[PDB]
Amino acid sequence: AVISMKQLLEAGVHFGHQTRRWNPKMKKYIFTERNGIYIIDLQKTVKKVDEAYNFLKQVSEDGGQVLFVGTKKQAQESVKSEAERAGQFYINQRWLGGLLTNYKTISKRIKRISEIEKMEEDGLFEVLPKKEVVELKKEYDRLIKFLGGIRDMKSMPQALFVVDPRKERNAIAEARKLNIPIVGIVDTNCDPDEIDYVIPANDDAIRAVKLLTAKMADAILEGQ
RNA sequence: CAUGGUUGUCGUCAGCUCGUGUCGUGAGAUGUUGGGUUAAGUCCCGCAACGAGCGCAACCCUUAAGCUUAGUUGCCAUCA
Repeated sequence: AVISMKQLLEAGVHFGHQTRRWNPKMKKYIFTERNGIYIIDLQKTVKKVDEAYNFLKQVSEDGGQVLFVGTKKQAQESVKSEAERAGQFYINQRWLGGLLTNYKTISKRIKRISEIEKMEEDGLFEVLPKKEVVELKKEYDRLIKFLGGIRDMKSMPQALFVVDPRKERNAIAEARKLNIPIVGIVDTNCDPDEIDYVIPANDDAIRAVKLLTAKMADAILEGQ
């Protein structure tokens, strides 16, 4: 669980935004404010970095899945790696509009990634012309562009770890409607009434993301 | 102007929607808009939509170069 401040504030984590762009409900987590920036109150992280953690560890261990979502350039990588390295899912490109709520339809396009990779592992690109084949090989990269790291999810993920719950808000609307409790990294500048286990931290420094998202895949590795 | 069948027309114009999801108190919207391009809702990219049907194109004829199979009634190079 627990993290040590010194790596926390060496990681970036305590920064924030301009004093103009700020949300009055993250006023409990601020600390001071230097040079137009707000500055976060790590000691409220460090109680909440873990309080997220040993919710993660509990949930991996009863069979849960845990969708990682993050898409802002900082996140797309450090979520694809660490979501892998514990065996969960993730989504890096467009959050396709409507995959949890409209799931029944977006599945069928997650099982047409597999009607196709069974046509080329057998023969059959010979029987079909070049004007019916040049198609089936970039309808394989659209459907893999977006749905790639999710193609082994059959039911709604139990929890969900979101990285920017303002760029991401398309998703949170969907989870908060299916009741899928969210864990997420709020910057300043964002709003915690929609989320369940907020992590008051930074949001732009790549290392700030990966460090924190380092953990939450540790703590599904271990309670497991 | 009680019908069924057949037929012009706008017009070969690029349209006309549906499931499921979301938005809206509702009628409705979205998708179908947007940056581009195309004869073409034709294609890419983006995007609360994700896909699908009828159209569009192509599969059909007849035209413009050849190549094997064939030589009457067609053709007449090399000969009377």
